[PDB]
Amino acid sequence: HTARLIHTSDLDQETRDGARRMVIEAFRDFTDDDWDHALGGMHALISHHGALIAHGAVVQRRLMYRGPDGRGHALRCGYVEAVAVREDRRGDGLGTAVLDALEQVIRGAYQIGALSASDIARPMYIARGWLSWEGPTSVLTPTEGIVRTPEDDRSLFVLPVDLPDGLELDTAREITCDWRSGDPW
Amino acid sequence: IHTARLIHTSDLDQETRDGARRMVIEAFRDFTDDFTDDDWDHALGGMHALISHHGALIAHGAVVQRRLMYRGPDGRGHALRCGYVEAVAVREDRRGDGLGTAVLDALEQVIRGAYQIGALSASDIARPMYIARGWLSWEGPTSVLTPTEGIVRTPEDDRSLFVLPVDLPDGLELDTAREITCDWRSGDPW
Ligand SMILES: CC(C)(COP(=O)(O)OP(=O)(O)OC[C@H]1O[C@@H](n2cnc3c(N)ncnc32)[C@H](O)[C@@H]1OP(=O)(O)O)[C@@H](O)C(=O)NCCC(=O)NCCS
Ligand SMILES: CC(C)(COP(=O)(O)OP(=O)(O)OC[C@H]1O[C@@H](n2cnc3c(N)ncnc32)[C@H](O)[C@@H]1OP(=O)(O)O)[C@@H](O)C(=O)NCCC(=O)NCCS
Ligand SMILES: CN[C@@H]1[C@@H](O)[C@@H](O[C@@H]2[C@@H](O)[C@H](O[C@H]3OC(CN)=CC[C@H]3N)[C@@H](N)C[C@H]2N)OC[C@]1(C)O
Ligand SMILES: CN[C@@H]1[C@@H](O)[C@@H](O[C@@H]2[C@@H](O)[C@H](O[C@H]3OC(CN)=CC[C@H]3N)[C@@H](N)C[C@H]2N)OC[C@]1(C)O
Repeated sequence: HTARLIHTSDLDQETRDGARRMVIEAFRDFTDDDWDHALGGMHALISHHGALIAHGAVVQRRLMYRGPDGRGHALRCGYVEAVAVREDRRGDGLGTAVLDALEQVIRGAYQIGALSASDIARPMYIARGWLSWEGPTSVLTPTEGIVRTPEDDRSLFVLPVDLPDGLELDTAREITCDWRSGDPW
Repeated sequence: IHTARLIHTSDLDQETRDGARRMVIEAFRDFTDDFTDDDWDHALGGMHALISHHGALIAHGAVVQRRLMYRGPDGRGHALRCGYVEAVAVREDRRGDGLGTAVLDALEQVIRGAYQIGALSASDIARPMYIARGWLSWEGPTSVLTPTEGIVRTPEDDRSLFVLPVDLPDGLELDTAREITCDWRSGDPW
């Protein structure tokens, strides 16, 4: 099982519609906004006989972290969205293949990987070496400043790959994402 | 005719990345480079357009994903998915022969295929080229969404921005006289 990696702009609209239908069904809670969040980066795709059986995406965002010394960091983040395997093909390494391709993008292009894991996905990320975030989560809003996202506490994983020299993340500290509509994480 | 290759940052060999950075720095040339380490860093994370000829990188550009914050004339805020154009450059001795056009042709294919809006901050030099390709001059005040103050004006970026509205949400009126705000990053916000 190997995933193809393709930019959103190189994806035909029928394959985009097909990936979106496969992802909605795999979550059936996956909304229009959740799909919009998966656009603009690299998709990992696995098909069988022109049926999409696995998908994931990694999109560029800024993750804001303030160290104990008070210095702010706006990290180039590869954010993992719309990871899904068709129900009948689960427990066969398709998830592993999707994440191998998305982590290739994260390690090659970003300072840090981040995602907000569904309950069923948690064991996957733990086994791949992703760090659980235990500190409080927030979003930088345009009109209210930093606003706590308590519904997202205890859901975050990070993959520090190329942090600025001398920066080590304390996972008990606050972490902030950039503003978007729908679920910020 | 040269056609630019589109390559994600993650697919570039470190030797190719170092070469592209050195080519772009030289293209923008004091001992203080106009094109800085932060400017190169801003070009990372998205799709590069590369033109190579006989072992020389002769042209580069990149488009990276950002959020562009815009409040419409009805009071409603939008966080648009933006293809932001960085590090566009042609080696000096190859300028005026359509390489810059070929780079922007490739980057615009990315923007139109993946984003709601394109945006860039142009050298006063390059304003005619963007106007001719159908980019719109931003006339209103520019700002940056900071994590410690709120939206902070960026007056050094005023009358530098161009946008390419490719796929705005239904009923969004884009008025270029209004404020526009970028997401926060170190170095030049625009
Ligand atoms: C999450 C999901 C994509 C995983 O797909 P999958 O095909 O079941 O996953 P895989 O078989 O590739 O297994 C992924 C890895 O997790 C491991 N794993 C799975 N369940 C595990 C568990 N309970 N404990 C430890 N490891 C576990 C597997 O061993 C595998 O690692 P390995 O290849 O090293 O053995 C799938 O359950 C799904 O689509 N769910 C619905 C949509 C969803 O919630 N997605 C959220 C994405 S964050
Ligand atoms: C700006 C730059 C990328 C243009 O690339 P180029 O290959 O020289 O330009 P092209 O030949 O593709 O011409 C595209 C347009 O640029 C303009 N232009 C800019 N410099 C030009 C030059 N030296 N000769 C001819 N046209 C030039 C022309 O208006 C042209 O439109 P036209 O072909 O319809 O006449 C390039 O000259 C450069 O690297 N300069 C450094 C500044 C910079 O990097 N800006 C990037 C975005 S702000
Ligand atoms: C309360 N604790 C948590 C609970 O809130 C929830 O976390 C959500 C998480 O899945 C969401 O992301 C996944 O789901 C979808 C579809 N919605 C799209 C992308 C997927 N990566 C994220 N966008 C928002 C999180 N809040 O599940 C895990 C949890 C531990 O139970
Ligand atoms: C106030 N006057 C303005 C003046 O500040 C300047 O704008 C700058 C613009 O070039 C910069 O982008 C270019 O340069 C570099 C290297 N630095 C990288 C990518 C290039 N697209 C942008 N990052 C910041 C802008 N402030 O030129 C236009 C102007 C109107 O004259």
